[PDB]
Amino acid sequence: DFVGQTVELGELRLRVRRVLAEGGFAFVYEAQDVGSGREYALKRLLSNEEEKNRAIIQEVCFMKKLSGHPNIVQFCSAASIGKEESDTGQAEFLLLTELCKGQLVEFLKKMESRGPLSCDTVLKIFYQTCRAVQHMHRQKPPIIHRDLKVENLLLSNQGTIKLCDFGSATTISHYPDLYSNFPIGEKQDIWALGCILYLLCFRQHPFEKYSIPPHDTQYTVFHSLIRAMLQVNPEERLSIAEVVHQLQEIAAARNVNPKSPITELLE
Amino acid sequence: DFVGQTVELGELRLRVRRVLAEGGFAFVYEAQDVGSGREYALKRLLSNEEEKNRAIIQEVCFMKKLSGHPNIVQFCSAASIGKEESDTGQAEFLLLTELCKGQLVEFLKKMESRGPLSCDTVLKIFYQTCRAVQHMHRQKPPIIHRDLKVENLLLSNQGTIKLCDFGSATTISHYPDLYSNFPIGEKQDIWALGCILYLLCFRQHPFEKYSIPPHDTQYTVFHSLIRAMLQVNPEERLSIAEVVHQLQEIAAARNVNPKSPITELLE
Ligand SMILES: O=C1NC(=O)c2c1c(-c1ccccc1)cc1[nH]c3ccc(O)cc3c21
Ligand SMILES: O=C1NC(=O)c2c1c(-c1ccccc1)cc1[nH]c3ccc(O)cc3c21
Repeated sequence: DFVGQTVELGELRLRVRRVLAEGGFAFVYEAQDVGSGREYALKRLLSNEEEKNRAIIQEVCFMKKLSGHPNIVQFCSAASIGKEESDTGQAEFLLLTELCKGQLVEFLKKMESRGPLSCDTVLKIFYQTCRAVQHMHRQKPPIIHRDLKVENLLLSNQGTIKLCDFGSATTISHYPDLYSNFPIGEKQDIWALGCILYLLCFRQHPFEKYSIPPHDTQYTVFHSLIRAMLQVNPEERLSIAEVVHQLQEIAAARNVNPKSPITELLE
Repeated sequence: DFVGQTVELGELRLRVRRVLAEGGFAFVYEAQDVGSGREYALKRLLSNEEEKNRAIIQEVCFMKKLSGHPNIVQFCSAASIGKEESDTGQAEFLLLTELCKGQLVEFLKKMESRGPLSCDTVLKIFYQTCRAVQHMHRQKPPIIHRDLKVENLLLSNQGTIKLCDFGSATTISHYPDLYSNFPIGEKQDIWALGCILYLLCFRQHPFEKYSIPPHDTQYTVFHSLIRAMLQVNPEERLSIAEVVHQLQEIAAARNVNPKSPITELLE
């Protein structure tokens, strides 16, 4: 019962059109700036606790830092209203970002009945997702996502993948700006990406030991990258640069621009 | 069975004299540089996991950032050795700091049999501890300790309080260097400090609702600060600047330099 309201956010005046997503912490809404007609995703996060406050501001900071990359949703603005000032009786945080076309799974559902995904489509989806995570892992210190899953991936208005969910992410604070090149979590993200790749090819989750279908002749080109990302030993497991590198070579060999629109999800 | 060993740490060569503290993650040792004869605390942290790696490096970063303050142990150096190179079969992190005289509780035990602590001694111990936490809360972003307890407090060679345990601490990463003055955890630290003050005066923990003794004529000057730090509502609860400010005025009124040595713990 928050839809219908027009909300002030800086110099913006936004009509809350409908509910895109919910869960525990928060809701996300489709919103439209009344005057300019531009559309946005608006996440509204309620807090009664300083621990919630900290998690919420950390998510905003991560979104701010990662913005600008073609495969991360664009951060537009953020703002709050004190609990004394809201009709929740709670602190409200407002986070305004790029409105996407929808969740990637919705589109995968619809493609699915028309049969397996083209190798090329799998390549584009996976590369674009790996580029977004590479962007996080390249930060100083690296930002570890920790909740990579296909359901959280979005498809942008241009048909490219957009990573949006930084509420589980973490890294080192007050990092000095002495020597250190230690893994601090990246490799759990890679495992997660391995599951996504498996899932895109074979349309099930590799766990709940895994198994690439023994006679698969369509996604064979991905098999060794899958196994490499699903090494149980994390030192053996690939880095994101090791995954991206291989994805670039696969792309160059198939004459595919892997950052291009995934127009087959848009038909 | 790590005591006896001489360990290399940069250009330092340190003899591991004995075990000061242990627990889960780690051990802390008394160590002596063979050549210069200077003494240190040496914490050795074992890791088989990237999550442990991250927690460990975060503790080191916090120690680095907070160093220089008279009431935080001084960070001297840090270093690692890969799991392939150690006789644990695990990554080892070495953290070298100021060797203190001992834990504050040891000294409190010994004072205790000689009767209540002077108001002045309570003032010095509490102020000095609050100055260390103020130093954390003043960082940008603020560093939240989250495990303030009297057992973790140390007494320095000069007779002043030294805070050392930053393994539970946290704050916001990739903080932008837009507006925000939200509590993110400070107030739970203040509650913890309130318990410490109560404990120093009345030699028991206020919980496991609390109760300042109804006829106390010795620590009356602290009573309203206690209640103020133990507000159940965290917006009502004082900030560290609000606590330190009052402690300065109490000190000025009793003609006490509250940062001076606590020479009565040293008799
Ligand atoms: O930024 C977003 N743009 C979006 O379109 C979007 C966003 C987010 C989102 C927004 C802020 C933080 C985390 C997720 C969640 C979202 N769940 C969604 C569910 C359906 C949908 O069409 C879009 C989103 C969505
Ligand atoms: O830095 C320290 N100097 C110390 O004297 C010290 C330190 C620490 C410590 C060191 C690194 C990280 C966290 C705690 C723990 C410690 N437990 C201790 C227990 C007894 C003691 O006499 C000293 C310490 C001690």
